[PDB]
Formats: sequence, C-alpha cells, structure tokens
Amino acid sequence: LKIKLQKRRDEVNTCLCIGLDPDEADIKSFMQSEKQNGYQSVKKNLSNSGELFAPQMGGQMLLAETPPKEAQEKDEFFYFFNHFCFYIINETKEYALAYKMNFAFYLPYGSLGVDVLKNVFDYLHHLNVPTILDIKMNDIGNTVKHYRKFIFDYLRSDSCTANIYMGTQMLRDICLDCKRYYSTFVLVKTTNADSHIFQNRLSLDGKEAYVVIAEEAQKMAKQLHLEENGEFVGFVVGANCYDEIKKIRELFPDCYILAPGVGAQKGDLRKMLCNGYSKNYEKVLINVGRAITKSGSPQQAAREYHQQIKEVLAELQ
Amino acid sequence: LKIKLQKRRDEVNTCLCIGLDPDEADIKSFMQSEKQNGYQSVKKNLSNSGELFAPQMGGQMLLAETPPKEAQEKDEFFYFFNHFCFYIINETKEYALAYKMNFAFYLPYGSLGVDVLKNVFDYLHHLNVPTILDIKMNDIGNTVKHYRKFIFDYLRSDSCTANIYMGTQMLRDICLDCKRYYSTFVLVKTTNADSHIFQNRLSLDGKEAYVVIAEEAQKMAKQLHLEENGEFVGFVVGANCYDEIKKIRELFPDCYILAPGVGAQKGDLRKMLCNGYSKNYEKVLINVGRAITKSGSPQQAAREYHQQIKEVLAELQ
Ligand SMILES: O=c1cnn([C@@H]2O[C@H](COP(=O)(O)O)[C@@H](O)[C@H]2O)c(=O)[nH]1
Ligand SMILES: O=c1cnn([C@@H]2O[C@H](COP(=O)(O)O)[C@@H](O)[C@H]2O)c(=O)[nH]1
Repeated sequence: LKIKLQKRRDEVNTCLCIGLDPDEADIKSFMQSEKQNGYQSVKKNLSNSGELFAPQMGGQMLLAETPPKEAQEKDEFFYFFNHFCFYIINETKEYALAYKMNFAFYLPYGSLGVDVLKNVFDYLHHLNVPTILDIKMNDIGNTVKHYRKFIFDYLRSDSCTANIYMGTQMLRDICLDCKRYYSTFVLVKTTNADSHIFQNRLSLDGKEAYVVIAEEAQKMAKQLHLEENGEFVGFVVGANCYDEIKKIRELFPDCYILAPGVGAQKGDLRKMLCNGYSKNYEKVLINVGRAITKSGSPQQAAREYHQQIKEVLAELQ
Repeated sequence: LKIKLQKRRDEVNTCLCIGLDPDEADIKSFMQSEKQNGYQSVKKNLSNSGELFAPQMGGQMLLAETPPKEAQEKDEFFYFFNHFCFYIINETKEYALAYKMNFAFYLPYGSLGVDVLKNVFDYLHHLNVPTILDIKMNDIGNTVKHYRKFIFDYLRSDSCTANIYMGTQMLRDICLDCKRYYSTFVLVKTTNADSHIFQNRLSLDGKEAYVVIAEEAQKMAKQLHLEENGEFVGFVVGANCYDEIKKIRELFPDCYILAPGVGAQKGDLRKMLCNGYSKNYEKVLINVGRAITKSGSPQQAAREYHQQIKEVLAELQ
C-alpha cells in the first residue's frame, strides 16, 4: 500500500480522498433526476467503467438495457444505489488519491446495501484506486479476525479505520492474517465538538490521551514489522484539530494521517494541511464526503478541492 | 427494556446471556453432523419454533422438506448457518435472559451472513427474548444515525454495544431517534490482556480512564432522560476485571452491566458476580458464547451455567 499510494499520488497529483457516504436522500434524489433526465448518468456508468466492469452482485440487472420497474421497489432501490455510487466515482476518479466508504451508510437496508458496498469495492479494485473502509472497528482478537476477513478478504480493502480504546494488541489481528499484512488508521483525534473530553483531558505523565494512543500505536506497528512489509498503521486526526495534527506530524514525521472534516463540517483545509504537512503528501489524506456527494456537480466540487490542495501544497513545497 | 428485562428475569430466574458468535468451523461441523444424523436438529427447528416462525430471508428454502443440494454451495452454507443459529437458540432459550450476537461473525461471507443475522434477530423478536447486537459502534452523530437505523429499525434490536472514545454526545444519536428511546452498553473495561494500557494508565485528577468514561457516560444518560423513558446506558465490564466491576457497581449502584469473558476466556463467574452483584440481577448480564456454542451439548452447557449462577445468587441473596 505504501507503494500503491505513492504511485497513485504521482498520477493524480493530490492527496484528496473522496468520501462516499450515500444517504437515503442522495439515492432517492439521484433516482428522481435520472427518471426525469432519461437515465443519463446510468448510461455513462455503462460506457465509462473501463476492460468494462462487470458487477458481481446483481450484475445483469445493473448492466441492463432498461432499469427495474417501480413495482419492484427493492430492485429499483438497489439499482439506483449502485449507480449513484458508480456515478460519484466516474465523475471524480481523475481527482482522487483514494475513496473512503463509511460502512454505516451501507447497513440501514440490510443485505441489499452490503451487496452495493461489495460492488463499490470491486469496481474500485477494478480501477485500482486505493480504498478505505471507515468502520472504526474494535473487539478482542478472535472477533477482530472475522472483521479482517470481511474487510480484507471479502471486500479486498486496502485499509480500514480502527478504534484502539481496548488496546494495541488488537492491531495484531487486523493488520496480519504471519504472512499477509494490511494497513489501518487508528482514531487519534476526532472532529466532533466534545472529542476533547477523553482525547485531551485524560493523560499519563503529562502527555494527553491522544498522544499516548499515537505512541502506543506506533510501538505496536514496529513490533508487527508492517513497514518492512509495505504497510502501516496510520492515524485519524480531524481536519479541525489543528494543534493535534501539528503535534502528531512533529512526533511521527513519517506517519500516514487520514483527516476528515473539510467541507460539510467546515474544517480549515489550508490550516490543517499546513499543520500536518509532509513532502510525501499521500501522508495527509484530506477526506471530503458531503461537500462532493451532495454538491450540484460532484465533478466540479472535486476539481475545486483538487485545485485548492494543489495551491496550498505549492505554498508549502 | 428495563421492564422487558425484569419480566424475562422473573420468568427464567437467571442473568445468563447466551453469546451467538458462529464461526466457519461451527457451521461446517453442524452441517457435517446433520448430514450424518439425517438432519435431526433442522427437524426440531421446524417443529419447535413456536405461532411457528416464518423466516423473512429465504424462508421457503429454510422451511423446506429437503435441504439445498451440495452443488448449491452458497445456498447450502446459508441453510446450515441459519439452522445452526436456530438450533443454539432452541436448545438454550429456556436458560437465557438475553442473546448477544457479535456482528463480526455475520460479515465474512458478505450479504449472506447479514440475511442470517436478520433471521436470528427476527426469530428472537418472534420469541420476545431480549437481544443485544455486539458491534462496539462509534462515529460522528450523522454517521451514527445510520448505524441506529440498522440496529434498531432494521434488526429491531433491544440494545447494542458502543465505544465512546470519541465522546458522549454520540449517545444522543444512538439512544434517541426526540420520541423513540434505545438502550446501549458502552465499553468501560475489556477482557483482553492489554486493556489496562489506556483504560487504567490514563487518568484525570486521580481517576482512572475507565471511571472517567463511566461518569461521563451516566452524566449524558441523565441529560438524555433515558431512564424516564424505560431505557438505559449500561457498561461493558469484563468478567476477569474484578476490581473494576466492584468499583463500577459501587459508584453506580443501579447501572446495567454486560460482562463477557466467562467460559472460553476463563473469567471467574463467581468472583465477578459477587463483585458486581445487584439484587436486581438482570443488571449483571453474564455473557457465555463459545463455552456454550462449541460444547458437545449446548443445552447442558447452558443448564450448567444456569445452575452455577443460581447457586452464586443464593450465596449473595
Ligand atoms: O473524526 C472523524 C472521524 N471519522 N469521520 C468520518 O469521515 C466522514 C466525513 O464526511 P463528510 O466529509 O461528509 O463530513 C464521515 O464518513 C465520518 O463518519 C469524521 O467525519 N470525523
Ligand atoms: O471485553 C470484551 C468485550 N466484548 N467481548 C465479546 O464478548 C464475546 C465473548 O465470547 P466468548 O464467551 O465466546 O469468549 C465475544 O462476542 C467478544 O467479541 C469480549 O469477549 N470481551
């Protein structure tokens, strides 16, 4: 993955991570405008998926000459969920270092949305774009092995997010199969208003909780020999957490940071990118979800963020 | 749920929570012995599900006169996964205050296992036995709303587990829809060997992290008015965490504790139940998974735990 991200970086010249978190309004509204416009976006998905992608879950109906009928409410919902996702990808992939799919959004409909999630990850695997499953997964080792099978065997994700409140020994079961190695990003500092209550107010020997968490995480990453095997344990540090992103880059010059919170949550892209800067700029993934997926034009949204990042990285070079 | 658990308690006279975490060996081995024995357990599932349960996901094939053929590898796997789960339930439900299903185990096979999970929760809803989804879910409010829809709308779970490293404001989006209220158990102290590294070594003003987490959690539970609305925020406290379970019961006399770690993980049932005792004994859910699901006789395993708990509660009365 370290090589995969470096190669991708040099190809798209950005650290923009597109967040794909489709909610019911997004899907319903996309269906609505596709019905009205004669399925323009669907037709683009069918031609522009190059060699062309064949969805494994309901591939025939998704690739069909005519969409499902409205009487088939479930099928219709599945059809437009998949094509909404495919559309966001095709519109934005030229500007994307990675995509991060938040698991929560693919669950409210039962198995239906997991088949969609499978199709999304498979398509991105087909395109070879770096992938993140945002799951903030955590449990005891034996249970975590089963999360690993879902994330890394079934979805074939490049990485996921993980919550290490339980301890770092958990990393041994998510990041290794002895022979296969996988990357994860651990929650360090989060974007929500009250994140300071445990992440900053708790401490050990003068060091804030988030620092203790980062330090113990890298101690374990080294014990696991991930980096010798092309993989890493990175850090989720909120785009509005300017002090913490600075601190984390200071203490761990070569770490990989995943930074959500720009756009919908009003994080200061320039302030955060300056604070968390690495010349190896795939080491700050700036995640933007709703500011792209809910915009009038996701392509232009993506392009705008691509340009702003380009401009800030020029300032910093 | 407080009333539901009290009523269930008086009916089964225990605080035993059965863990249903089926791994691939469990399913394969159950299929194997059902093929050999002429599908005895399946036949019991079909007669003893009372009025009889009709699975919503693949109900016809599950209720069928003859199982799927071996050529249909996926269908066959789904069939024996569901019937393994149904079998553990029918064998143990007389001894169970609740069942806790760990989400991880229903994921490695994609949508297939989520349909199974749906069938399990629906059957338990049909039987009206209290349910817990063990997911240790955590994210920002907007994302958490979608986890709530899965857990509480789709699965119709009575409760779930939650990880509040991010903060307690998250509880507002998992425990409330303003008008509907739901129960959750937050991770306080976990069973893994290295759980002390953050849960005990981090502190604020003399108080260990796990205590700060419990205190802030109940502050929020009160702000949310859950208990006036029949619901609660409980605590996950490991069965091997004797000191912490004592401390938590001391500080919060009326809290609900979910205590895994007895059986496979060798937690001291008597030591933990004594330390965490409430006369309202649904307030210590003693979870036992593998010690029941991997035993030669889950019915007898369950019965043994039921008796030990009965005996310890007599000591304590
Ligand atoms: O501290 C964090 C950690 N994770 N996320 C996740 O990153 C995404 C942000 O999306 P947005 O750009 O639509 O706000 C969502 O998937 C959210 O769950 C955050 O927003 N903040
Ligand atoms: O501190 C914790 C928290 N959760 N669990 C969960 O409780 C169950 C224990 O199952 P067992 O009885 O098979 O060990 C599993 O679902 C596991 O993920 C623990 O074991 N320990």
